[PDB]
Amino acid sequence: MVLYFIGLGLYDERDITVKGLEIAKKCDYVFAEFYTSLMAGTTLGRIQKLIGKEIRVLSREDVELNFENIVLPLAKENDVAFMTPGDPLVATTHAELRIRAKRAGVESYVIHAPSIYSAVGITGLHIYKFGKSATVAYPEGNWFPTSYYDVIKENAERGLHTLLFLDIKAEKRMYMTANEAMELLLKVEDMKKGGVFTDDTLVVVLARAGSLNPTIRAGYVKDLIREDFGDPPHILIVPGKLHIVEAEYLVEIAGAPREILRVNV
Amino acid sequence: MVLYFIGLGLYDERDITVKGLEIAKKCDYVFAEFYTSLMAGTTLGRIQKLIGKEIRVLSREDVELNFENIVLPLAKENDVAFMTPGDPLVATTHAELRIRAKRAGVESYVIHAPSIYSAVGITGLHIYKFGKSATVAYPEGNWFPTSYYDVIKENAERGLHTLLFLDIKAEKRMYMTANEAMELLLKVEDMKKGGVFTDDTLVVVLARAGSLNPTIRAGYVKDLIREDFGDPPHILIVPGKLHIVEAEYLVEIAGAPREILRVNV
Ligand SMILES: Nc1ncnc2c1ncn2[C@@H]1O[C@H](CSCC[C@H](N)C(=O)O)[C@@H](O)[C@H]1O
Ligand code: NA
Repeated sequence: MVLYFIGLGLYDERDITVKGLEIAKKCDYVFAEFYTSLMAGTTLGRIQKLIGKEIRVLSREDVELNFENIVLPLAKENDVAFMTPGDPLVATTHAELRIRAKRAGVESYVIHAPSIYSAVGITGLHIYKFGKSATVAYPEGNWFPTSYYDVIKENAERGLHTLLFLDIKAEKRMYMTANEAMELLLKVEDMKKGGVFTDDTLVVVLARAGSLNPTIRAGYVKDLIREDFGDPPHILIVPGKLHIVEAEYLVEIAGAPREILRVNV
Repeated sequence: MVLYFIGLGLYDERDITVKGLEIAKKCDYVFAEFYTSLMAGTTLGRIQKLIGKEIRVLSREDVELNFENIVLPLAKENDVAFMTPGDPLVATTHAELRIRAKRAGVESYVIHAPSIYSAVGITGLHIYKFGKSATVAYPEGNWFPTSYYDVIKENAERGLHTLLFLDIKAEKRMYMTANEAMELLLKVEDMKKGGVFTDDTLVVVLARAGSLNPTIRAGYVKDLIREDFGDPPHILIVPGKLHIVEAEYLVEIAGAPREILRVNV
């Protein structure tokens, strides 16, 4: 008689929580979307096999325009689950769907799963030091998004780290790489000339968090701009002022140049 | 030869991921710490039964001072797990433990799990809007720390939300309640007179995130300062200016007063 929002986790089907799996196994109907993020280590089948149910995958349009016509009607007389990559309410507009559920007289519950937002901890950067986050969006036609550049500036001015979600166009099989993000940022810097993002800027790249062997790299843009970080998904991070131990981790674990060990306090 | 950092999740024993559970079950030795946080919805016994291994509990000193003498030696010739509440490497000093592992010639891998950092998305507040985070600490003796107040000030001023962790004495099993945090903040405001935290400030309280029935409440301090939010753990958030969609969620899901739709947007 309820609707469950269940996160699938970072990388593969095993990133779901035990709680999420046991509840998903007993739901009458299971829906999911795979446009808000990319789970590079699994397939729909592997997820269906684990949960033991057929899964109706919905498009962005099905959800944003027809969630109350496709999913909610069933939750009024059945236990329904809506599954998503990572945590269902992180960097998505899915929270608003709980409002739609309420208006349709449907109770909803949320089962969390590991999210890229907290996975940044594996970069060695203190998570409490992250400031406002942003998304590097693909330019479209004459429209060239740039607000994410200002976020970095605002955070850097405060000595805070900046988490940059990268764009995704699932229907086009498009997943922005950290390289493409760095190129776009260099272009905005050329236009705004704020000294925010240059070839000498230290950045951190995290690719395929959740996998056992994610790619964790730190260094200057000039050096990483063309480095191969492996398959998507990727996130780009622009650190603010570093603590001694953050620099030590970036060097020992992320292969950063030993020169960043020397911090200018 | 391998050390696994495994997150336990948010609330109870089912908050660990399928990946984390299967890996823990294959480890020869399993260690855990509950000094950074406690799994309020479960017990050591229930966790132990689920994993089917005896769990070696470690104190803050065991970890910070002797991780390399207690955990790493065993990791040399066995598969060892180090489990922590939430997502591994979120606690500020844990990332450095991977450096110790490296120095000991021990391979380490991270198995993620839900963290309050991402779980707060259930409050309906957009994750990208959170700024620097902080912890509300109890004053004691001649020491009256107030940095967390400045963090709120710096975030709000930029239209950002502030995630506030509340003081905890794991050993004594003493939790600071949201009610106590609000009282402390009002006291700090009376001192700095910054107009940052008053009876008219809008706050959000999240209790028992991870549970199927968490407490999510939003409203003005004057109305919530004496409200019962249930058993801990409690998390306090001071939102910046709200996106109308954030406000609508708080009203419809968190029982916030209609007033926020015009006053805090
Ligand atoms: N495993 C992963 N590794 C690296 N980046 C990831 C990732 N999962 C998600 N992202 C990043 O986040 C973007 C999707 S944003 C949606 C995030 C999701 N709800 C969560 O909780 O993680 C991707 O385009 C990518 O930039
Ligand atoms: Na944050």
